[PDB]
Amino acid sequence: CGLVASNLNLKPGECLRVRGEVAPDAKSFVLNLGKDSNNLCLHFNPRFNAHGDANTIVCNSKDGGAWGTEQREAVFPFQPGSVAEVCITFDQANLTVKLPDGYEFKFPNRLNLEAINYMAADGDFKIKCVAFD
Amino acid sequence: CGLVASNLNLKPGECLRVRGEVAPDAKSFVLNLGKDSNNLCLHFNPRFNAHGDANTIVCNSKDGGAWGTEQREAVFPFQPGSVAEVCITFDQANLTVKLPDGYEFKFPNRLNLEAINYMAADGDFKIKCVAFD
Ligand SMILES: CO[C@@H]1O[C@H](CO)[C@@H](O)[C@H](O[C@@H]2O[C@H](CO)[C@H](O)[C@H](OS(=O)(=O)O)[C@H]2O)[C@H]1NC(C)=O
Repeated sequence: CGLVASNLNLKPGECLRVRGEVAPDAKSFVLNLGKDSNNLCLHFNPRFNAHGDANTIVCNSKDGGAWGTEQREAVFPFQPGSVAEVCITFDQANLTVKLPDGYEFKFPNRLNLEAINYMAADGDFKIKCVAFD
Repeated sequence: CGLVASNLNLKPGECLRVRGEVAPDAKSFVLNLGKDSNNLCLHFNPRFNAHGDANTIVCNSKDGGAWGTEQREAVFPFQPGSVAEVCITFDQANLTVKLPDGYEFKFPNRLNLEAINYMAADGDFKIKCVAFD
């Protein structure tokens, strides 16, 4: 599928920066973060037009292989056929997803993991560089 | 095991840039490139103080879990307690490895892979940035 990375050992307060390019005719791309594939503290899925959603960011969690309750945001700062950088961090309370443009999204830390060791991109999103700063 | 990456889909003539921090007391580190843990087109192992070797870059291949013929490099452009970057590309003849001070050596591609989809880092070398030019 798309890029998968393990043993990131990302601790709270630390910054995970991902730069990638969006497909010209993109429907949906996702960035998954957590312990492994079945334990996602952050399912970041901007939907241009997929699953009945149009220009909407759908965030969710997964614990023990089971999806949590979807959270949906108002603004949709992503554009098809472009480069998008995302900076990700987390506390004991929230996952924080920042964009350079000034957009900042938050998602509740439902899994309360000690660290982020997993990252995947199952969508129309070709990762070009990943920084662990 | 350290940072492991899958589904890289690196085609011939495309660059893989890895920037990281060499530990102050670094003994050795490893960069594994190929299809999986059993199939490596490049085993890149700079040995500062490991296996009786000192300041020697050890290169090898792994095919079907079987190590190929080991090749060592004369020069050693790595200093412990510093930041080093490695740029790796290939064709179906050679792996090209570029080192932090302009040094450049080739390693035979003895697996003839259609693409590199697996990277595994280990040892005294914390990754900071992985790019895919
Ligand atoms: C009731 O079915 C579900 O409806 C919601 C509301 O539109 C859909 O969001 C949901 O689609 C799936 O959402 C999850 C995240 O909650 C994933 O993004 C999944 O994509 S993927 O991981 O397979 O790529 C969406 O298909 C939909 N279906 C399910 C299975 O919950």
